[PDB]
Amino acid sequence: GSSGSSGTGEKPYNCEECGKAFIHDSQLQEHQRIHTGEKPSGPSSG
Ligand SMILES: [Zn+2]
Repeated sequence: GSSGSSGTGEKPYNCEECGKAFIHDSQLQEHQRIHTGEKPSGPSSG
Protein backbone atom coordinates (compact mmCIF):
# COMPACT_ATOMS: atom_id res chain seq x y z
CA GLY A 1 0.00 0.00 0.00
CA SER A 2 1.85 3.04 -1.32
CA SER A 3 -0.01 5.05 1.32
CA GLY A 4 0.90 8.28 -0.46
CA SER A 5 4.30 7.55 -1.99
CA SER A 6 4.16 9.70 -5.12
CA GLY A 7 1.41 11.66 -6.86
CA THR A 8 -1.40 14.03 -5.91
CA GLY A 9 -3.00 13.08 -2.61
CA GLU A 10 -3.06 15.83 0.01
CA LYS A 11 -5.49 18.33 1.53
CA PRO A 12 -5.27 21.29 3.94
CA TYR A 13 -8.13 19.66 5.86
CA ASN A 14 -9.01 16.20 7.16
CA CYS A 15 -11.55 14.53 9.45
CA GLU A 16 -9.87 12.87 12.44
CA GLU A 17 -13.20 11.18 13.18
CA CYS A 18 -13.76 9.06 10.07
CA GLY A 19 -10.84 9.77 7.75
CA LYS A 20 -12.20 12.06 5.05
CA ALA A 21 -9.90 14.68 3.52
CA PHE A 22 -11.16 18.12 2.49
CA ILE A 23 -9.70 20.73 0.15
CA HIS A 24 -11.31 23.59 2.08
CA ASP A 25 -12.76 24.24 5.54
CA SER A 26 -16.40 25.00 4.74
CA GLN A 27 -16.37 21.60 3.02
CA LEU A 28 -15.04 19.68 6.03
CA GLN A 29 -17.15 21.64 8.51
CA GLU A 30 -20.28 20.92 6.47
CA HIS A 31 -19.35 17.28 7.05
CA GLN A 32 -18.14 17.21 10.65
CA ARG A 33 -21.73 18.17 11.44
CA ILE A 34 -22.77 14.59 10.70
CA HIS A 35 -20.64 13.48 13.65
CA THR A 36 -21.73 16.17 16.11
CA GLY A 37 -25.29 14.95 15.66
CA GLU A 38 -26.61 11.39 15.83
CA LYS A 39 -24.54 9.23 13.48
CA PRO A 40 -26.64 6.99 11.18
CA SER A 41 -26.66 3.19 11.07
CA GLY A 42 -23.56 2.08 9.19
CA PRO A 43 -20.55 4.38 9.63
CA SER A 44 -20.57 3.33 13.29
CA SER A 45 -17.33 1.41 12.79
CA GLY A 46 -14.40 3.80 13.10
ZN1 LIG B 1 -15.89 12.58 9.37
